Amino acid sequence: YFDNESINEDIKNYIQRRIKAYGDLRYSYLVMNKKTPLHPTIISNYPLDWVKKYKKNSYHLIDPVILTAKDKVAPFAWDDNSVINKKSSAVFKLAREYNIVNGYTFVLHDNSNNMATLNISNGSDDSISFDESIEINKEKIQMLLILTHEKMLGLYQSNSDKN
Amino acid sequence: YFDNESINEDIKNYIQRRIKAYGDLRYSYLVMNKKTPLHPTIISNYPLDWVKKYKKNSYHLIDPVILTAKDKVAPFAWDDNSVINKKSAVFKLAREYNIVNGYTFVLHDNSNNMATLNISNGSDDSISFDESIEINKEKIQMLLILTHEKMLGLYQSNSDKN
Repeated sequence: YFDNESINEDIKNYIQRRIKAYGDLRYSYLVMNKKTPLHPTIISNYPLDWVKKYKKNSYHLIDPVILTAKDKVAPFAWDDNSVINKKSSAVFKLAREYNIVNGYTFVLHDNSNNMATLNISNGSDDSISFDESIEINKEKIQMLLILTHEKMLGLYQSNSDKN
Repeated sequence: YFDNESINEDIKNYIQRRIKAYGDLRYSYLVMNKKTPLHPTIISNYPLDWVKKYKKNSYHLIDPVILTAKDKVAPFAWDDNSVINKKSAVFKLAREYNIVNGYTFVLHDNSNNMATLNISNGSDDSISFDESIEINKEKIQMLLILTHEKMLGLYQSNSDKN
C-alpha cells in the first residue's frame, strides 16, 4: 500500500522541516491499515536499530500506545490511563533502552481504513519544557499530522495514476 | 444511534461555549455511520426547520460538501474546486436559509463514524469571518476532535451504567 521509498523520503523531509518548530523532537509517523495491519509504514528519526527491532518483531501489534490510538481521535500522553492499562512490557523495555519514555501520540483515522499516528518524545530537551511546548502547540501538531497524511495520500494517488 | 437528547444537549452546550470564541458563527455538527445511513445526528444552531427538511429529505447523501468530506482529512471551504466539481435540491434549500459560504472540518473515528463540523458566518461581515476561520482553523479542528471524543465518552458511560 504505502511502499514507495521516494515518496516516503519526501514525507520524511516534510515532517522534519516542520516538527522542529516545537523543539528538538524525536518522532515516528506510523500508518497502519486496520484491516491488514501487519506491515505498517514507519517514517521516523528514532535510532535505526530501534526501528529495525520494532519492525522485525511486529511490536506495533502489542504496543500499548498503538493499541490505545486505534480507539481514539484526540491526542494523549503516554502516561494516560488508557496506555497504562494495556501495560499490564516488551515494547516498553525496548523503548526505555533507547531513551524513548516521555511522549505523546496524535492520531488520525481516514476513510480508507488507515490509522495514522504521529508519536513524539523529547530528545535533547528537558522533559518539563518539552511537555509545556506540546501542551501549548497541541492544535498545531495535530494539524501537521493532518496535512502530512493528506500530502501522502495525494502523492500515492498521483503515483498510481501515472502508472 | 446517537439518540440521547440529554447527551446531545450537553454536547450542544459544550460547542456553543467554545465556538463563540471565533466570532458569531452558525454551525452544524453532523455524525453519520454507514450502518444507519438514513438517521444521521445533527447538533446545530441553524434555523430549526432547515434541520427538519435536511433530515427529512436525507440531503446528507447528496450534499456536495458531505460527499467531499468523505474524501478529506483536512478542512476545506465550501467554494473549493473539489466541492464545485460535485455541484440541486440541497443547493436551493441552502440558499433559502442564507447558508452560503462556509467551511467544513472533518473527522473519522474507529467506529466507522464520520463527523463534520460545518461553519458559516452569522452576523459578522464576510471578510472578518473568513479571516477568523483561517487564523483559527487548527483550534477549530481541535474543537471538533474534543467534541467528538466527549460525545463518544458520554455515550460509552451511558451504555455502561445501563
